[PDB]
Amino acid sequence: EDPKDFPVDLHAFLSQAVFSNRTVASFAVYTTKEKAQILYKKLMEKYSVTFISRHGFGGHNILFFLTPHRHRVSAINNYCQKLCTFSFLICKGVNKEYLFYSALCRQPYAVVEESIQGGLKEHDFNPE
Repeated sequence: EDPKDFPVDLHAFLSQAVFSNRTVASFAVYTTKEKAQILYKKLMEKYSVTFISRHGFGGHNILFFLTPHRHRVSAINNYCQKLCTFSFLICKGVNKEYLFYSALCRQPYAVVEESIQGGLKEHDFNPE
């Protein structure tokens, strides 16, 4: 059985309003390692990301990315789903950027690749 949602330990950081027509600038994707490998570079280029990271979790991968322009979650999901038939893929907006990335850099998650050397810094966002 493929996952039907992100792991529960990330729920608090994610927006559940997948049909929201508000535009946002931070997204997450949960899919296979094969599809995430491909999407890491495709999304980097498509959305001119300011940051993207790919993380492993129990054989699958999670992508996290930030964009210089805002987008609807539905648009990003549509683009990602184009790659899959087939493979599962969950796409949600991220409400708590630094907390989400931080969780993805601690067990049980691991960073596999990221687009800025040294990753995101706490000081790159305002405090909570």
